[PDB]
Order: sequence, then structure tokens, then C-alpha cells
Amino acid sequence: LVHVASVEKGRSYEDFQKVYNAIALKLREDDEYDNYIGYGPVLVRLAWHISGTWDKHDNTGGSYGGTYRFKKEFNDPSNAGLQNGFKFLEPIHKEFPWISSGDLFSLGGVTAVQEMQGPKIPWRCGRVDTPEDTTPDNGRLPDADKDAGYVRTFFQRLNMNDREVVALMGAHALGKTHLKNSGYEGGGANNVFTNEFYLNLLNEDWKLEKNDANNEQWDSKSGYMMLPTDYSLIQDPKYLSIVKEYANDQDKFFKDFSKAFEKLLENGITFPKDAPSPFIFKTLEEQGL
Ligand code: HEM
Ligand SMILES: Cc1c[nH]c(-c2ccccc2)n1
Repeated sequence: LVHVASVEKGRSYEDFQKVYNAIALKLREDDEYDNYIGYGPVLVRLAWHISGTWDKHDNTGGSYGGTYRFKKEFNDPSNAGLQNGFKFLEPIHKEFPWISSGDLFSLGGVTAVQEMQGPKIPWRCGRVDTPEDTTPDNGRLPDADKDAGYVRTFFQRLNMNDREVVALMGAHALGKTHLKNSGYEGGGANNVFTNEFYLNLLNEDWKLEKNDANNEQWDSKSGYMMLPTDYSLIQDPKYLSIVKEYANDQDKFFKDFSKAFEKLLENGITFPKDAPSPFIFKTLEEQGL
């Protein structure tokens, strides 16, 4: 099963920079969402959940086909809450209906990371909408109640190694959990992309507790929280070394996250040899907008 990137007809960098800018301006405008977190974090999670259905063994799932737009995937319990991100992107799509759904969902994540002061994430176009019968079944996204061995095995299906896993998980500095979405609560919140996930893991005083949905989570005195799968990154000695590395080197974290996030968003896609190079979008700040 081969998915060949096909550039939206006649489009180039500046067309996509316009879509980026529209997303970024809306991120700035709709600032009240989720008690003033804004839509950045939910857009990052959306880009990850549309990509994280991929299976390296048969090239099913992944961002290419834009299949989150279909009911089976939209209503995956694992995707509870992401409808907010989809609704945010709807007017963007209406303004730029030439862009494929997969390209828009993935571009939303890249824009959110960058606008939240994260690393630049090179991005490639050419995902093509595929039909409803190509939508992956529910159940391909990871459970949060598990341990390091589960996390390591899970991410092998996405062709991610220990460094890539630990880097990607740094996105859990962003946003918050919501009991009605996932059965986890708390931690306060954040909309600036930093390496704080790793600092919090190493420096806070953590206590395992059972929340009001009867799920276990790690809570700190200062009010932060970690999922069991987050905490597993300091329980496993291989993951712990990498946590320490990123806690001590912001730039290294940014570089590794950028590579892993681009990889995640591109898994399953064959780029022709004459395809355009990856685009690196300017932030609104860099453009004076
Ligand atoms: C073992 C892997 C992972 C597990 C079990 C997991 C689980 C979760 C859970 C349970 C939530 C809370 C959802 C809610 O209640 O609204 C969440 C939020 C979030 N996740 Fe993960 N996740 C994983 C990996 C990732 C990755 C790889 C990324 C992206 C690089 C990511 C990005 C986010 C973001 C940004 C949020 C906050 C969303 C918001 O504020 O609305 N997650 N995750
Ligand atoms: C699983 C997840 C996503 N976001 C967070 C979080 C962010 C800031 C503080 C505490 C938790 N956890």
C-alpha cells in the first residue's frame, strides 16, 4: 500500500504560508478557549492523533488520507475533545478549500507549535483525501494507564525509537487533561512550548493518587500531574537518561522534537524525487504581523 504525495494543483510555498498565517491569526484571536489556554495545544494533539493511527506493517492509517473527517475516526473515544480542534480549522478550510484535509490537520499542528514559541518544524504538502472505507478502526492510539514497556512497544508500530518517543512526549508540557475527555484531571495548564515536561518530571515531588474517574495518576504538591505513561519515562533507565538530557538542553530538545514531529506527520507518505523541499514557515512575529 503506497501513498504518493501529490502537490495541490498550482500551489507553492506562499500559498501554504497564507494558510499558516490564517491559522496563526485565529490562534491569536480565539484566545478564550479552555480557560484562556487557546487552541494551540488541542491542534498539536489533533495533528498527533491523525498521524498516530499509522501502522508500519501495512501502511494503514497515518495523516495522508485525512480520514479524521469521517465519523468512525471522529468518534473514536481516544479522540474525545479533538472536535474542538476540528471546529477551529473549519473556517480555515472554508477560506482555503484547495488544501487537503490531511495537509490542513498536520499544518495546524506545525503552526501551533511554532506560534507557541516552539521549534521550527519543516512541513511537506501533498497529502490526498482518501475515501471513507480507508478510515482506520478505533483502538490504534495509546493507553495512558500503562508502563514503559507498553510505551516502547506501542511506538515501535510508528517506527519510533526511545529518543524519538521521549522527545515527542515533551508535548505534554502543553495544554491540560480534562476529566470528561480522558478520565484524567489537573496539572493547571500552559500554552508556551518549552522543555518543562522534563524539568517537572525530575524536580517535582510526585505522589501516585487515584482520581475521581478511578484512574491512577501522579500528582505533585505544586499541582502538576503526570499520566502513568509520562511517569514511566523516569521509571525506565533508558528513558530516564534521555529525560535528563532534554531537561538540561533546551536546544537539543527543540531539534529532536522537530525531527520526530515531522517524521510522525509524514509516516506512510512516499515523496517523489522531484517533490518540493520541505517548507519552513515564518511565524507571525517574524513577518511583523
Ligand atoms: C503514550 C503516549 C501518549 C498518551 C498515552 C497520551 C495521552 C494523552 C491524554 C490522556 C491526554 C489528555 C486528553 C484530554 O483529557 O483532553 C493528552 C493530551 C495531550 N497530548 Fe498526549 N498522549 C501521548 C502522546 C502524545 C504525543 C506524542 C503528543 C504530540 C507530540 C501529544 C500531545 C498532547 C497534547 C498537546 C495534549 C493536550 C491537549 C489539550 O490541552 O487539549 N500526546 N494526551
Ligand atoms: C497529558 C498532558 C497534556 N498536558 C499535560 C499537562 C500540561 C501542563 C501541566 C500538567 C499537565 N498533560
